[PDB]
Amino acid sequence: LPNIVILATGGTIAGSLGVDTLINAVPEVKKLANVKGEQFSNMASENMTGDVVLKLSQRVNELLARDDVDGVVITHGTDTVEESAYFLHLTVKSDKPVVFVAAMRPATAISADGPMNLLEAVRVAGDKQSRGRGVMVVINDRIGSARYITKTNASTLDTFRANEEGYLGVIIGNRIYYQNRIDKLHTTRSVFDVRGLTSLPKVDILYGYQDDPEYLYDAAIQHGVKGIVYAGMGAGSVSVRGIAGMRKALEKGVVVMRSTRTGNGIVPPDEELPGLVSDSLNPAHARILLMLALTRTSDPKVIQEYFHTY
Amino acid sequence: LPNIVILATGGTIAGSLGVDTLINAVPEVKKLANVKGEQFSNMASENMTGDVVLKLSQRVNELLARDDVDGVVITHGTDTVEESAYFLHLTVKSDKPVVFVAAMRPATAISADGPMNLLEAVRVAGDKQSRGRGVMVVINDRIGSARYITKTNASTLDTFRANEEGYLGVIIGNRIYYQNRIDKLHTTRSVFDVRGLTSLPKVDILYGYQDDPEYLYDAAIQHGVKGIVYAGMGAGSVSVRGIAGMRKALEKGVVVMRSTRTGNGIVPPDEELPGLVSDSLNPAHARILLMLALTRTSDPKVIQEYFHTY
Amino acid sequence: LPNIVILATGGTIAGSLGVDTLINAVPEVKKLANVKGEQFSNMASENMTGDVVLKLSQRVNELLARDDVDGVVITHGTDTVEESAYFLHLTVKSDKPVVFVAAMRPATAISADGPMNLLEAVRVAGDKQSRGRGVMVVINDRIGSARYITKTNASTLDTFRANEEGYLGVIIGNRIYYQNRIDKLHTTRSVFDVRGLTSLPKVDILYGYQDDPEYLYDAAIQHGVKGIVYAGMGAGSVSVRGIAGMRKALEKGVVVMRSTRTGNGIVPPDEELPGLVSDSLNPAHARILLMLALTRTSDPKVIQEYFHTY
Amino acid sequence: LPNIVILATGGTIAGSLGVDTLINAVPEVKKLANVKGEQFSNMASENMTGDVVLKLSQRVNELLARDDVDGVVITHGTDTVEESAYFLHLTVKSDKPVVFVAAMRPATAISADGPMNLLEAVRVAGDKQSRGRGVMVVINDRIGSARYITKTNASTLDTFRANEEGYLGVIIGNRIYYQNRIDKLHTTRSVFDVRGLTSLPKVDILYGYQDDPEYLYDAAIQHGVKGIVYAGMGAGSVSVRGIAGMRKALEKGVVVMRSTRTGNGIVPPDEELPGLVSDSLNPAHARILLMLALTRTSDPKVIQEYFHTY
Repeated sequence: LPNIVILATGGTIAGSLGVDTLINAVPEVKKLANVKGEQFSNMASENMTGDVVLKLSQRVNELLARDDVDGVVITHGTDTVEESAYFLHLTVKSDKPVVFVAAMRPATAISADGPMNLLEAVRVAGDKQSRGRGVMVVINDRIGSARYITKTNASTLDTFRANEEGYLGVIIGNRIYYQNRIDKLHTTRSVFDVRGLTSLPKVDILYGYQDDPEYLYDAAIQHGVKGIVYAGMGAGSVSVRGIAGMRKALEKGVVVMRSTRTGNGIVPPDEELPGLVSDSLNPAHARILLMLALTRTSDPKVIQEYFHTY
Repeated sequence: LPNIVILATGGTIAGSLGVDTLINAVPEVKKLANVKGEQFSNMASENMTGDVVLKLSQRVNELLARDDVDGVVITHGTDTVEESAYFLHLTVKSDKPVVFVAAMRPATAISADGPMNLLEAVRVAGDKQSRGRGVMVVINDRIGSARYITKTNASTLDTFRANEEGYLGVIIGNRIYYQNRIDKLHTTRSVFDVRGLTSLPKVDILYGYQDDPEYLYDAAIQHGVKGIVYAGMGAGSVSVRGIAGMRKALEKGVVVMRSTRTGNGIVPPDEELPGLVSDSLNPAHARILLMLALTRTSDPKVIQEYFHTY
Repeated sequence: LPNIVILATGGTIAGSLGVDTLINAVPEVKKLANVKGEQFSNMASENMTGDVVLKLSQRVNELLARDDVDGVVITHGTDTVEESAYFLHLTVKSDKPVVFVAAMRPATAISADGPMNLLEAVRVAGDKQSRGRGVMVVINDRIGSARYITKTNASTLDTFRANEEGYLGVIIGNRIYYQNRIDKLHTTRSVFDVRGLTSLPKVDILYGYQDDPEYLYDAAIQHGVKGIVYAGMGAGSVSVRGIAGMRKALEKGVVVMRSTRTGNGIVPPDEELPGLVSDSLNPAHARILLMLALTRTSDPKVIQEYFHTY
Repeated sequence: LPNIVILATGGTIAGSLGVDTLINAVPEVKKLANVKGEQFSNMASENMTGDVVLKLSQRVNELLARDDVDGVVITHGTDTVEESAYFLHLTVKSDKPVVFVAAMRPATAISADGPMNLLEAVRVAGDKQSRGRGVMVVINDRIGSARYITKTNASTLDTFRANEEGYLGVIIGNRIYYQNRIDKLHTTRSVFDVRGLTSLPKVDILYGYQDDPEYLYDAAIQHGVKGIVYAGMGAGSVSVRGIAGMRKALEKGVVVMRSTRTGNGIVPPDEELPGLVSDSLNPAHARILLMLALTRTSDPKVIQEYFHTY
């Protein structure tokens, strides 16, 4: 049996202490692997901070470096699991399976989804075929790449999707079907190393819409953000106001990253406009990447290249 | 043949002034109806402003009250057309068709989509079956409701979609197939009358995400916003910093609307959280409804109901 | 509280007879209404037959004509529920809610979806706002119209979808949100009355695909089918072999309905091809409408209109 | 510049002789590569036969074996392009790009899509990064794997999709963005060799629905089909009739493959039922694979393994 450690970052996703009420809630899990529960942190994912995500990443790198650990499963709130997951997707230097699992319904609710999600997560974490596939998010019978997956619906069980990238694999009838391998850098082939890191750069996200305010750029600049991700209109389009706001930020050495608020797609290069473009990274993902990029360089050209390859 | 007035708000979406380059680029349109072209404004949809959308709404109410006008087609940029169309969805007091048409590829590009989207738009605007359906957005053989449709992809022609609500109808083989009638208030049954208004209450949208800063709330507040739409994590989840920013906003007379960044779904009521909830209006749609709501009242009970019924 | 009759057609979708295991498995249901359980039939939906669906339709018309019955919930297998539900969509002459509920995971499975789907189904059936919406299929927090909904995936819980038409509504946080009203004929406004019928005209579905054989047409014909629904390539495209098979069918009194295997969309009229076109009814829905149509007439002009209006 | 040969299998997809009217319709193509037009065959894809697909596969293998050919582009009707493409996906022993391209609108129609599709196809065919990605189908800015892509809508421009597998890459702003590499065997790592093959086994497809006829199995058996692909209900579910029909076929040495009519998903193994299961192959794909499998063996276990790895 695989040795899999399950790290909890909040309350239980299955069962009625903490990561243990969970490990007991689903017995069948002990047939897939010899599990070990660890309550790494404990809060609503909307309260998950880069500092904790950074600790989580270091903890997991540490665990995976040992031979008595075959893979890691992380229970996490669904709201920002995509942010936390993409962070480790870029900072865990191991081919060992790293699976984030979440639930849309409380563990006490009727037809709660946590129990089946955990089981699937553990199955995927211990399966030999799961190696070297980057960080994954398992829920609702699907396996999504941390780089593509995102919560697309506020409240439905099937919320996680990668509309244009699809899923890596699915788990049907207790069998894992692997469909794709993502064509991007990650985990073992990533330049973002978190060994010795203590904090991350400040990157805020500004929305683009009709009449968007130029003053929020100022506020961001005045609070010393090292980077600004712009959840732009359409393909990162910027209004005159947003442009004056970006030009201003670019003078102060702030890195401007143009993404989209649409939800999917490529924000293509465009020299007529300020900042860099996010490729197919959505705002939440673009922010995690922009931060890690800055722990390496401030060179606009190198960062752009990261965004086209990570 | 129907009398359709084509209103342009930017450059031409068909052909190589402006609204006439457009009307002559697709002669086939003169077969579906008698068209008159009016260049209402001229700028990229990312620079379209509430003040102008306001004038558009009045210009459209004015045209539709005329016996020699059976419907209106409005060419608009794809980036914010959902904002503008929804604005008119709530303010045009007529059952005559109001069809916004856009184009994802430049008029002079290879396989430009504008010619066809315009033809379908005119056909929809002139069809007698199109009456009383609310404002529509026509593009890529589909007819979406202004209340549900949104640009889901940055650069694809099939970008417009209402994942959970579908399309009101479609146009295949030069024929309109009507599938749905939205079960919401709009146009002739809407209480929002902006006849005479010059400016609308200021509403900003703040993003929800790990480490989101309280200071962005302080900034919007200090600049006099009257309402803040929150593109929250998951179902309008708020961090301790966003909650503090929301309470500060409430203590300063700013109305708070909790939406979601996910892109789809329902943000449910939560007695344990501050502010109102957006039902299924995404951030961009929510901002439009809240602005209009604030010209009428600041009563949270009343505004909440608007968001459950419009 | 509403009076809801739960009709079972197979085993229980909730709990560990049959319809009572079900009603006692989800006590919360007794809170939404007063339920009476009736085991109508008992077999897997892949073995559900037109003759039984016919009896179900009459049993449902019978119950709904009673003042002590406010609505009906019908448990059914997921495999052919779209066929059965659409049958009742066209034959139940009542505005009272008729909600089919299914479950993708066995009742005793980990994270079984039946308990919740049943609760939502009962809530939808009993809500006063649910009247006059046509037959509904409730599962996975969604309410799809019997006319558009279809099982799009073999094994996932989110299998039910109407890609182009969306859901009539959804159930989030124990609340129903109604998004659409289908713009089609059904129930109280349907001409299809099957009161008293025992058997329906025989209709087969033949697939369209490279090298498809003419002999399958000969076979259906020789066995006395009255109608052939063609799950064609693309927009009901036919090969020279399928055309020959269709002409043979026409020369033998079999009505030909051209649909599509793609899974979505409109099959448009084509004067240059044989047979009728299915509008946007998929093969399985088309078969149901054609059978019912044939109990009324064989007039192609009339049947074509049914397919554009039901 | 890459040397790319464009093989036409029908009329032109762009422009107003044959593959030449097409090569002239889009000049920009000559900037991406030194192209050579060849009219391989000439008919409506719904009339495409395995014999021709087999010739096409041999022709392309022959072309790719030369150094003066860098990649191949095949214009094809949209109705069965997925069948033809999957065939070469399994029989072209080269890492050289093989791109199938199609158009949904006639080349003379307004906003015809062929011109942009061709250009994108050629770009993808000549780009060095496109090597070893299996056969691809380019249309509507998307790059889909022949193994996953399918026509999901009868008439819309965005019809091609792999709902659960997503696209391999997309082409936005004249730049190719590669997202996934499929995790299946194909082209250079495929055991299906067509060198010397003259014909393919007979495989027909039978639909599964309420009241499905057992006689079509007999008809298929009596016409000597070597294989039967079953577009089953839900997850390849079989009614009593279909089971008697399969048992009958299994006695006569016919290979029974259970797929689904739903459109997506896994048909899982199930020993309680007859035949083999198609994994995530849809009927059209399962038929192409079943035929090629039979040109190698009739062993039920080896064929099943093919279906879980190809």
